Amino acid sequence: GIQGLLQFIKEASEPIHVRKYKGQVVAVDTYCWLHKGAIACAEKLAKGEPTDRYVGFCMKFVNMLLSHGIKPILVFDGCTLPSKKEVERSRRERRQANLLKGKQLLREGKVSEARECFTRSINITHAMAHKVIKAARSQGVDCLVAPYEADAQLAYLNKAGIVQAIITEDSDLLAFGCKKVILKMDQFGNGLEIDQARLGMCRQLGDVFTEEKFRYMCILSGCDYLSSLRGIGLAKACKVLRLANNPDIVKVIKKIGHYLKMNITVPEDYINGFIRANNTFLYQLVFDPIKRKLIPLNAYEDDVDPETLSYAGQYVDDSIALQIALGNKDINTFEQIDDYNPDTALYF
DNA sequence: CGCTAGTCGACAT
DNA sequence: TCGACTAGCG
Ligand code: NA
Repeated sequence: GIQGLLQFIKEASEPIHVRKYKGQVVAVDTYCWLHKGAIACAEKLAKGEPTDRYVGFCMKFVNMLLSHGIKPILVFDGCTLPSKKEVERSRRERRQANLLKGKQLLREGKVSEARECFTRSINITHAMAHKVIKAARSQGVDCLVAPYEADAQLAYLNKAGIVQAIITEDSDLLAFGCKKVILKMDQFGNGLEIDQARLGMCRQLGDVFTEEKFRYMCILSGCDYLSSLRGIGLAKACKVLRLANNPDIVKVIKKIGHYLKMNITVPEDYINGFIRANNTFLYQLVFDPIKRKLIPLNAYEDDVDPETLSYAGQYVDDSIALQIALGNKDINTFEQIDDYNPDTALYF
């Protein structure tokens, strides 16, 4: 995600405990729990051997949140966004290597170094995620599989008032316009919360605490959607936005060499890349739990054209979207693997 | 100072 | 995966 964002705005953070959300609703990026739980049993998962330690690992977190009187909404990743469809695969292959290498590193005796090999080959499948989903439903905990990336979905759940805070390890949530993000939370409840409103507590941030400018900064610094121009980090991007008296971001990016007083040349496809990135942060498709409909993260502004935003996710039928969201329909094969019905007993 | 890429540890015995 | 941390260079 946004490389080095947390340290950049550490002044806006605060050590908290989950009890401050007792009697309120919190959405969870379940992937972090799934991964941290999968580390404990990477060996069995790599060899294909049966294991389910990650289920219990997630469930102790769930039971903790429930013990402190909090209503958790588990959120999962869905279809891979086209913008990263290569990237993920570019990661995928590497995992395979760390499998083929890893096992061979066990043939040389080095099990200590094979640890890092098998732990860097972990692939969180939809099956494992669904096992966790069943394990959560058995405890009466609502779940929700995002149409695509879970970040946008969580951001929506928080900006809609459905949840008050979001538990995750990804800082990208901030660039999506999240209000309250709880980072680094152990199995006991000790966490680190960052609020959007308190982004002004960061001196080096300047006046770049507004959501739009902050987003521009995050994108310009380098993200999953668009690699940053070489030599551009959070600081110099922030400086560009501070020295800019211009609302139109395109002309500003074209004048980056003027704002940084450097010889920076901007490729004309990088402009389009920035536009696509911004449109992805703004209008990535998410699922509305209440209205049961595929909607963009934010309402389409008048200046944008929804017909040209396929890279931000494609629309499907709202019923199918519902079946995906409930985790009944497989992300890949589009086949029914379950039949949960919330009616016959999040979705008001 | 600031940015890149690269290593490194996570879990837990 | 994803942040943390650092050497190396503009
Ligand atoms: Na960068």
